[PDB]
Amino acid sequence: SLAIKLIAIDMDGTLLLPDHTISPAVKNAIAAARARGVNVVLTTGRPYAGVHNYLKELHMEQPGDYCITYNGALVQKAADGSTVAQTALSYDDYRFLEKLSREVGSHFHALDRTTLYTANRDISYYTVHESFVATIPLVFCEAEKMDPNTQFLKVMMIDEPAILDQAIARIPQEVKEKYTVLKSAPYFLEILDKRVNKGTGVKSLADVLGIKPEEIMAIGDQENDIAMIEYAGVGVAVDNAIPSVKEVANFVTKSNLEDGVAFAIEKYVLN
Ligand SMILES: [Cl-]
Ligand SMILES: [Mg+2]
Repeated sequence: SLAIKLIAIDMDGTLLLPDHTISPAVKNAIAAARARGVNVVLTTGRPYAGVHNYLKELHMEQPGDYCITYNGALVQKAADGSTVAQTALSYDDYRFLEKLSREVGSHFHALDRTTLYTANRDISYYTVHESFVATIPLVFCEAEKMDPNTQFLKVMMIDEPAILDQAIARIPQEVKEKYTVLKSAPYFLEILDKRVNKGTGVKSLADVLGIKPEEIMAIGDQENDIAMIEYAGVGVAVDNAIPSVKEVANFVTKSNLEDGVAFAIEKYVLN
């Protein structure tokens, strides 16, 4: 066996309590693993705007600290947010997916490196949620007035769960082949370029750093975490994970409410 050198950790439902804080147990386990030289990388659907305050809270400011944001469409240096890898959707892909959302009956919003956009005039509660909780500015703009050179890192279909699940059932299987289409919560569907996901993001960084899959632990809760939990040598699901994520995990740890991230770090790293 090999020791763990990198821990990839999802944020919502996994690192963070429901009030969006990091418990003292989880902050102390992450500090103990980084004091030993183990690299810890927050690996999330969120935009960077929703990550950089937590990087500073976790003292992820050293030259060898990274984060993976926008569901793997962006890999960054944590000290200053600079880009290490990017793959964006095109403008034609934005217009196709914006129209698809109106056919299948879901609200929709798009993100670039700094801003959250929607063409919905009745703005979903879950677009206000993303703007407020991920601390990212919100701009209303009609689809046909969007700048065609916007750099579309990810888009999302967001809605009440019953509306979003009805919408998912109406998406043709071809679209699910053409793009990365994965839920991150009952009310969020993440959509990005098919070349990128959290698994590709973790593998990109592991190859930059000379770290084998065997030396990686990944921790998550929802459908958009399955590929990184399968790629890692130690794939971990919190107890509040959906069933399909527990199925592919090596280990099911405690819920986020009971500090499952700290318990996993103690099991595979600190002990
Ligand atoms: Cl996520
Ligand atoms: Mg999550």
